[PDB]
Amino acid sequence: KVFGRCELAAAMKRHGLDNYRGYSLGNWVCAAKFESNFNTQATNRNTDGSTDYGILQINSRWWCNDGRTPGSRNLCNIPCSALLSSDITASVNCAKKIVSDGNGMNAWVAWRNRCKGTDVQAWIRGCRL
Repeated sequence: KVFGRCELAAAMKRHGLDNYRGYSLGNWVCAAKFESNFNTQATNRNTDGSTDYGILQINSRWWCNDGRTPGSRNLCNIPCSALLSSDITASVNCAKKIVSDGNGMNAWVAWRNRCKGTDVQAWIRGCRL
């Protein structure tokens, strides 16, 4: 499913993420825009054999099994495919883990490069929240 700016905000909120480990809701909508264009079906192969899954592009070398990445630790305990569903529950649940582990949202290359230190509140401008 391809989310609206505003609908995803609302939903990520509903799901415990507005200030989770201290990241504004914005930080989250941002990361997702630039990571997947609000498209939950999105996948991308890295060089090392691993694949990125869903709205937040969670990686299969650590987080979810997709049953074709070796090194694989499945710290999420979820099949990667789960992360592509129209319900983002699995992805959030997993993201909560990733972001807490130690590196905060730096774990997302795009957040760090394209979101970090910009006025991220701009992403929930307009929203009923």
